[PDB]
Amino acid sequence: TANTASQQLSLDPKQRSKQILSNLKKSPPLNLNISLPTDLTSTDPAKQQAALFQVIAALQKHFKTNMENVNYDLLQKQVKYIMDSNMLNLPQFQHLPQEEKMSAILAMLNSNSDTALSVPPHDST
Repeated sequence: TANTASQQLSLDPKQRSKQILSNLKKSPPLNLNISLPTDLTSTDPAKQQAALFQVIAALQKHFKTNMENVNYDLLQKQVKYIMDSNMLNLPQFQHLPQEEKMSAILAMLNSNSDTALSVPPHDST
């Protein structure tokens, strides 16, 4: 049994979130090594958000520079996405291993322009 061809569709983030996860592995090899505390995937929003800001902060610095600051303005966007997406609560993502989860979270974070911080710097002389 096999499928010849099938078109994809994505209008909302909550929906696409399921598709992106299906083709998450497609993403390139990236070793973040960012632990995922239960708080991030807690049951309440308070802990969920509180943790999100943490993981995002560490990722932001490790991305731009270890001694870099924590973009709060952009954080609201990167965090908002995950919030609306509800990936943390979503079982499809909750099933993935702490390791893969990191890739999915980051990967998806690079879906919106506002949260497109994933973009690397610009080495200049």
